[PDB]
Amino acid sequence: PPPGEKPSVFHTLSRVGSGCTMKELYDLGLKLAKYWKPFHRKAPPSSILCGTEKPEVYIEPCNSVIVQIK
DNA sequence: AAACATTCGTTCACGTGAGTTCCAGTACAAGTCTGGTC
Repeated sequence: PPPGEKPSVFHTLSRVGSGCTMKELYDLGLKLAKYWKPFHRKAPPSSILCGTEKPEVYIEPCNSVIVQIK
Protein backbone atom coordinates (compact mmCIF):
# COMPACT_ATOMS: atom_id res chain seq x y z
CA PRO A 1 0.00 0.00 0.00
CA PRO A 2 1.02 3.65 -0.08
CA PRO A 3 3.18 4.51 2.93
CA GLY A 4 1.22 4.64 6.16
CA GLU A 5 -1.89 2.82 4.95
CA LYS A 6 -3.36 -0.64 5.21
CA PRO A 7 -3.41 -2.97 2.18
CA SER A 8 -6.42 -2.58 -0.10
CA VAL A 9 -6.00 -5.03 -2.99
CA PHE A 10 -4.99 -8.69 -2.94
CA HIS A 11 -3.66 -11.16 -5.51
CA THR A 12 -4.47 -14.87 -5.36
CA LEU A 13 -1.56 -17.29 -4.99
CA SER A 14 -2.72 -20.90 -4.57
CA ARG A 15 -5.24 -23.26 -3.01
CA VAL A 16 -4.31 -25.25 0.09
CA GLY A 17 -6.46 -28.01 1.53
CA SER A 18 -4.17 -30.30 3.52
CA GLY A 19 -2.41 -30.05 6.86
CA CYS A 20 -5.31 -29.36 9.25
CA THR A 21 -7.03 -31.84 11.55
CA MET A 22 -10.80 -32.14 11.65
CA LYS A 23 -11.09 -30.17 14.89
CA GLU A 24 -8.96 -27.33 13.52
CA LEU A 25 -11.11 -27.18 10.39
CA TYR A 26 -14.27 -27.11 12.50
CA ASP A 27 -12.91 -24.26 14.62
CA LEU A 28 -11.84 -22.33 11.52
CA GLY A 29 -15.28 -22.80 9.99
CA LEU A 30 -16.95 -21.53 13.15
CA LYS A 31 -14.68 -18.48 13.26
CA LEU A 32 -15.29 -17.50 9.62
CA ALA A 33 -18.86 -18.79 9.28
CA LYS A 34 -20.46 -15.36 9.64
CA TYR A 35 -18.24 -13.57 7.12
CA TRP A 36 -18.54 -15.88 4.10
CA LYS A 37 -20.24 -14.37 1.06
CA PRO A 38 -21.38 -16.10 -2.14
CA PHE A 39 -19.15 -15.54 -5.15
CA HIS A 40 -20.64 -14.14 -8.36
CA ARG A 41 -18.50 -14.22 -11.50
CA LYS A 42 -20.39 -11.32 -13.08
CA ALA A 43 -19.71 -8.92 -10.16
CA PRO A 44 -16.37 -9.92 -8.64
CA PRO A 45 -15.30 -8.00 -5.53
CA SER A 46 -12.88 -5.10 -5.81
CA SER A 47 -10.64 -6.10 -2.89
CA ILE A 48 -9.81 -9.60 -4.19
CA LEU A 49 -8.32 -10.03 -7.67
CA CYS A 50 -8.43 -13.50 -9.19
CA GLY A 51 -7.33 -15.22 -12.37
CA THR A 52 -8.89 -18.34 -13.89
CA GLU A 53 -9.40 -19.96 -10.46
CA LYS A 54 -12.27 -18.49 -8.46
CA PRO A 55 -13.67 -19.48 -5.06
CA GLU A 56 -17.16 -20.66 -4.25
CA VAL A 57 -17.38 -18.23 -1.30
CA TYR A 58 -15.20 -15.20 -0.56
CA ILE A 59 -14.44 -13.42 2.71
CA GLU A 60 -13.31 -9.83 3.02
CA PRO A 61 -9.65 -9.62 4.10
CA CYS A 62 -10.52 -7.50 7.14
CA ASN A 63 -12.19 -10.49 8.84
CA SER A 64 -9.93 -13.34 7.71
CA VAL A 65 -6.97 -15.18 9.25
CA ILE A 66 -3.29 -15.60 8.41
CA VAL A 67 -2.02 -19.08 7.57
CA GLN A 68 1.51 -20.45 7.37
CA ILE A 69 2.21 -22.52 4.25
CA LYS A 70 5.14 -24.89 3.70
C1' DA B 1 8.62 -71.64 101.48
C1' DA B 2 6.77 -67.65 98.60
C1' DA B 3 7.29 -63.73 95.20
C1' DC B 4 9.40 -61.66 91.13
C1' DA B 5 12.30 -61.74 86.82
C1' DT B 6 13.65 -64.20 82.49
C1' DT B 7 12.87 -67.31 78.56
C1' DC B 8 10.43 -69.81 75.26
C1' DG B 9 7.09 -71.15 71.63
C1' DT B 10 3.11 -68.96 69.98
C1' DT B 11 0.37 -65.34 67.80
C1' DC B 12 -0.95 -61.18 65.01
C1' DA B 13 -0.01 -57.28 61.96
C1' DC B 14 2.60 -55.16 58.34
C1' DG B 15 5.87 -55.07 54.49
C1' DT B 16 8.02 -56.90 49.93
C1' DG B 17 8.66 -60.05 45.57
C1' DA B 18 6.54 -62.83 41.77
C1' DG B 19 2.48 -64.26 38.81
C1' DT B 20 -1.71 -62.87 36.12
C1' DT B 21 -5.23 -59.78 33.75
C1' DC B 22 -6.38 -55.29 31.65
C1' DC B 23 -5.51 -50.94 29.32
C1' DA B 24 -2.67 -47.04 27.26
C1' DG B 25 1.09 -45.78 24.28
C1' DT B 26 3.54 -46.96 20.06
C1' DA B 27 4.41 -48.62 15.51
C1' DC B 28 3.11 -49.61 10.84
C1' DA B 29 -0.05 -50.06 6.79
C1' DA B 30 -4.06 -48.90 4.13
C1' DG B 31 -7.79 -45.63 3.04
C1' DT B 32 -9.39 -40.92 2.03
C1' DC B 33 -8.99 -36.26 0.81
C1' DT B 34 -6.26 -32.62 -1.75
C1' DG B 35 -2.87 -29.89 -5.15
C1' DG B 36 -0.54 -28.87 -9.64
C1' DT B 37 0.24 -29.28 -14.64
C1' DC B 38 0.10 -31.06 -19.25
